[PDB]
Amino acid sequence: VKQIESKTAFQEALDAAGDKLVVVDFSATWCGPSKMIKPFFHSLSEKYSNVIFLEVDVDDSQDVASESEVKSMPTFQFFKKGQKVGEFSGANKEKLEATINELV
Ligand SMILES: [Cl-]
Ligand SMILES: [Cl-]
Ligand SMILES: [Cl-]
Ligand SMILES: [Cl-]
Repeated sequence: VKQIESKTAFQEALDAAGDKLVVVDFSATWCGPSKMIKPFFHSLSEKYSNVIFLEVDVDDSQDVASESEVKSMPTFQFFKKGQKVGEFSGANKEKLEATINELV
């Protein structure tokens, strides 16, 4: 999992994923559900080696969370070729797995 820290480093890793799906975990260290799903998000990134996993810590990078309109954590946003295709909020491991498999 790549940690994302600015509006430009976000702009950039999207440009770079090529065709791969990109999943973005918006998390906080003080958020119980974010902490719970953190190592699961990491473990998925060991598995879906053809999917790009990024994390935005909303305290570290509030301007990125603000651009992304993220105020509840954890929120997962999904991007394909530069574009946001879907999102959801909550530490829902089944939904996370299912969505990764759904999105083309
Ligand atoms: Cl919380
Ligand atoms: Cl929260
Ligand atoms: Cl919460
Ligand atoms: Cl279910």
